[PDB]
Amino acid sequence: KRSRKESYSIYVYKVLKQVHPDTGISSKAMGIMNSFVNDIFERIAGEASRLAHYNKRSTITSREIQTAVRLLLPGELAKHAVSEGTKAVTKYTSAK
DNA sequence: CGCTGCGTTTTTTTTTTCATGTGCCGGTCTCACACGTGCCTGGAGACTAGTAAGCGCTTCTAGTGGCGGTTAAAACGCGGTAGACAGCG
Ligand SMILES: [K+]
Repeated sequence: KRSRKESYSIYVYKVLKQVHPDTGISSKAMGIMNSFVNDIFERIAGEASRLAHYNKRSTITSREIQTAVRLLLPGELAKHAVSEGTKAVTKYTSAK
């Protein structure tokens, strides 16, 4: 009956196994991938949070995220993150 | 006395060994990844409801030219000096 500390480690595995199905990952290295996601979570949730505050909006939409992601991410990483982002919202709304 | 070159003795530079740490192969042991199982909480469903936000229309600002005039500011160039870069101890 211990606290119950969540993480992202099961999703990192899931994606590790998609991209390098034969490869694995040490505790320390997952620990890093965990920090990484929370870090770029907070970074985006913030810039979005601002964008909204700055334009007197109460709702963080996908539009805010896309701006956050343009702002926070470099040239080529940005173009793709937007795309997989765009792609995922589009796939979700059609799906159901 | 002064020089001059030429065999000597040393110095510089080359060639070959040589002792060193490299990263390279293949067998043992450890504890960490991965699985799994079972329980529990947090996401999903769905429907309710109340309000944010987006679009059009109303106004009027504050942004974009554009027009000459004068002046302060750039341009350019020449002339020399001190500071950058190498070389010696
Ligand atoms: K205006």
